[PDB]
Amino acid sequence: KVFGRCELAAAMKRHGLDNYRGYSLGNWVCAAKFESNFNTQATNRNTDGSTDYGILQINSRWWCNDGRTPGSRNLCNIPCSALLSSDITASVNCAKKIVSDGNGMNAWVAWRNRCKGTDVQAWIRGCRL
Ligand SMILES: [Au+]
Repeated sequence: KVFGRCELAAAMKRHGLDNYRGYSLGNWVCAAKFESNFNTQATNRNTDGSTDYGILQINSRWWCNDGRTPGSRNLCNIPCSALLSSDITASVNCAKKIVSDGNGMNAWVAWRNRCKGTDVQAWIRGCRL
């Protein structure tokens, strides 16, 4: 699924990401935009042979099993393909465990380079939330 901006903001809010570990809803929306373009099906290989999955580009190096990332962890206890669903539950719950692990949203390279220290409020402008 490719979400609309406000449609994704509403789903993320419903799922509790809103000010989760202090990150306002617009940070999450901005991260999704720059990670996946709001597309739940997005996949992208990393240089180390891991892959990033879904709307939040969750890495198989640590968080999920894709059957082709040797000596990696699966800390969300899920197949990475779960992260590609039209339903974002698995992605959001996994993201909660990622952001909570001590480095915050900096785990998301697109967030750190494109969203951090910007007016992320603009990502939820106009949305009925
Ligand atoms: Au403001």
